[PDB]
Amino acid sequence: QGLEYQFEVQGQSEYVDTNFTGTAQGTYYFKNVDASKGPLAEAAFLNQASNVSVAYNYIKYESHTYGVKGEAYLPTPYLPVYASASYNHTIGDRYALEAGAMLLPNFLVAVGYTSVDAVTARTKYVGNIDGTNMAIGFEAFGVFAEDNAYGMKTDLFVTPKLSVGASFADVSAFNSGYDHVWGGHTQYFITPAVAVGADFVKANADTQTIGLNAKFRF
Repeated sequence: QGLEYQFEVQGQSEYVDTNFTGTAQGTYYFKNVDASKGPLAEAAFLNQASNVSVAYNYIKYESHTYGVKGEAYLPTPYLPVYASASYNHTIGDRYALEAGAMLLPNFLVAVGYTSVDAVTARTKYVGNIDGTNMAIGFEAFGVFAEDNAYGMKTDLFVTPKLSVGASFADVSAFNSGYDHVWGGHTQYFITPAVAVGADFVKANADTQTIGLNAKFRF
């Protein structure tokens, strides 16, 4: 079925017009993830599922990136606490750590830093809208360095399987020529085990990115 799973694999291809990008990633959850309590896309977050993840990324037109990530949710007598660590190597070595807390149930705030330098902050929320099968998710991100970059994403879970969303980011300070990024995103779980999706992303200072993705749970 896929409503209880411990692994998720995900693939994604993208074309960037101003070229090719591919990403495969694997996730292992330390505990069974129960996806029947809200939108299926956010089941790991909703059950505070610790895990480790590996990924590979390809860019052609030429560049390969391998990465590993872990997240830890740790209940305490006060608030649930959260830490993350990741590392990426590109053929270029970057890492990130974060610590934070669930200030209210399903609301995560996390601060951290990353380097080869920047402090980061982020928040995540996922709530059911009371009296229906809909839900909403928000994520916001700040990266604070010489200058700052910011971003947000919103997802409308119009049913537990279907989501449509949008995102925005200001990146003048990432030192490509690009100033603003916006996107729309769609995802649908055909079964709790299988989801496919689409992404359309524009950037300016020019550029567009069309993308399809898929994911399998077991």
